[PDB]
Amino acid sequence: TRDQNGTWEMESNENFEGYMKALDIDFATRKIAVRLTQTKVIDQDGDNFKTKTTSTFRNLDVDFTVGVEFDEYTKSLDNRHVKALVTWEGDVLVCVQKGEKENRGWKQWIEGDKLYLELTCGDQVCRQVFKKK
Amino acid sequence: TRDQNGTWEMESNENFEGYMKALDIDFATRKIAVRLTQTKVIDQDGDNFKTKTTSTFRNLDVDFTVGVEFDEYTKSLDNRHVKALVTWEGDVLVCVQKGEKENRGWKQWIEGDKLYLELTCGDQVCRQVFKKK
Repeated sequence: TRDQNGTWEMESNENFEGYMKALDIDFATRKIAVRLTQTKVIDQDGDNFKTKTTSTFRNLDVDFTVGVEFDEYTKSLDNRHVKALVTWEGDVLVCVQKGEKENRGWKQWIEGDKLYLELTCGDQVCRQVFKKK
Repeated sequence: TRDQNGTWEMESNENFEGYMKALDIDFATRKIAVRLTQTKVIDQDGDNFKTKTTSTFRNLDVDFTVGVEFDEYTKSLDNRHVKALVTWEGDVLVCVQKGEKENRGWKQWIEGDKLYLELTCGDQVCRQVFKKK
């Protein structure tokens, strides 16, 4: 069939490394791209094609119980070991990540239809906002 | 509310760069990570949390008509200009990407519930397989 319409989820990707190297893509980018999975959306009308591609990586799950300190290896970021403790301050979920970095942690809370997450390390604050789907 | 259950899609991410730099994450990784959007799935039962996070990047759309040569800037890969021509060979969609690289192109076809995509550059072949969702 010539009908390639649909939403297509990558199951297999062989020698993406060699292909990217042949295209002179830098080592650091190749290290990251080989870990990604793609979803390809094809909208086809006769010989007219529109394709949309998204690349995704799944991070390690983070599971915890409030009030119970746990070991965290921060593989999605700097790959360090921290001892994390999550507590409630009112309706704000507060985490302290004890380790090499000073003032490392995060705070997470709900307002309206949105989730707020503030990440801290040293004097740096990152603010993320998520909408409920 | 302390109930943070749900699927949460990132709408905003401020100073992720400064945070990552504070964590000593390498330049090349930071260049990539600032472009990503996250989906956070929270499964919460009392003070028991399970969180799953996925990071995604959306690539540029690729639109074309079979038989009509078009200009392609390969932003998702090596950022080169090629003149791409897609033709049918039977039910196989064949693209030649004319430019600096020799033997650059791809072939795409359906078999059963799967889409096959073979990418070539020089002597390198990458084979991807997708399942229909």
